[PDB]
Amino acid sequence: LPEHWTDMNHQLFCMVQLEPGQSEYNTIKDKFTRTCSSYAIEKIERIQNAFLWQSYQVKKRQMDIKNDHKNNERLLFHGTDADSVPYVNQHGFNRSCVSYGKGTYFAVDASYSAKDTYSKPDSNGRKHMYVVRVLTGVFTKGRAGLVTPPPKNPHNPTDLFDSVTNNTRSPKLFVVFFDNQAYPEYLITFTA
Amino acid sequence: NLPEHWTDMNHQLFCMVQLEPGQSEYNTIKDKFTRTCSSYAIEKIERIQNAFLWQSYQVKKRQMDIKNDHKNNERLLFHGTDADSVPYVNQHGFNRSCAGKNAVSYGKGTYFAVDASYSAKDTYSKPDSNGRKHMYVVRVLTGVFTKGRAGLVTPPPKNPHNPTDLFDSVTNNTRSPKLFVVFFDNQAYPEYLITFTA
Ligand SMILES: O=c1[nH]c2sccc2c2cc(O)ccc12
Repeated sequence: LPEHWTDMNHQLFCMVQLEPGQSEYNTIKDKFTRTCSSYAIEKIERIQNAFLWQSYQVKKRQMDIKNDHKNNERLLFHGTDADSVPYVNQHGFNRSCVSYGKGTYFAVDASYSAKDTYSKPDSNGRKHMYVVRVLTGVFTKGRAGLVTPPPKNPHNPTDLFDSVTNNTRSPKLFVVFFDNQAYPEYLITFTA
Repeated sequence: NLPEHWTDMNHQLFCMVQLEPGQSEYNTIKDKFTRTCSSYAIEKIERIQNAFLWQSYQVKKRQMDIKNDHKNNERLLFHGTDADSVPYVNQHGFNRSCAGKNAVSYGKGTYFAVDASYSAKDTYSKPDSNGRKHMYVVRVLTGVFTKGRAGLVTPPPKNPHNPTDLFDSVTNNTRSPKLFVVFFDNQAYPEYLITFTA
């Protein structure tokens, strides 16, 4: 369980509200305000989910071996409705719950995830967006109807890309197709 | 730390090992199969050694063993497959997104049978162009389960007022389970592949 996490009194899940103006809060706030400076942050919470973290770190170690080094991780955004926040905190992102495939979608820019279509305002005008560690690894352009990423070579049809995107040269979204390829690290509660 | 009975894979992450009749390992699987599939004949039984699937499954098992109260969370179950799906399952395991709709649906997930006879149906273990049928023997994390329902995309909550605290799997009948449905990756490890014929 990582350093920057705070003690959980032998619990396996907790949401920890960050202290405004300390380094961790400022770092996450800056990633958001890069594209969402007109939105007001009410709070940022650190998601401390020991089981999801363990499963994600195992997939990371595997992808690091498979891809032979490489930076396989990106920090991306995911807007969700308030009704899905308890499920995601506890269980992460579930493809079963889609222009570039039937997976979970993550945005490069908070502004994309800040659309009311993704971060639906609740009865109080509050919107919710995760900052997500995503194992994007080696990626290719996606297409409608994919249930997994395409093969890297159709001569070896089981050796797959790790994720797909809208644009390989200048990506703005990534889609992953497997559980435990995405770890929800922070939850931003904000208003337009 | 892979199991010590596995063949040395000499840095490789994946291997199928052909078992020898007369070995306890072959005989236990043959017996489990023939209990309900005495009319079919086994061509061969291969042990599936998939390091990454094993690691991810064992992490999930350790988590369910912690979460549940001294429960036997693991059952050894059957899964019939078409020949076209065998390479993908061997490497990547069981993907709910690829699953057929079952004739009796208890949810949208991967189905595992208690009896080899269920999986031996041509609808599940489709005979290939050479008349070979394929069935996996699978370690499945059934955990704490309840009767499923066709609408499910995740197992249902144990308690309607705590929607995120889920059953581990669902079944057709809690009193006499004959099938189990799982809704998450790395909840099922394909351990053996039985190749068999009429
Ligand atoms: O942030 C997103 N949340 C959601 S919820 C379901 C779809 C999406 C989505 C799709 C994208 O292409 C890019 C971002 C997001």
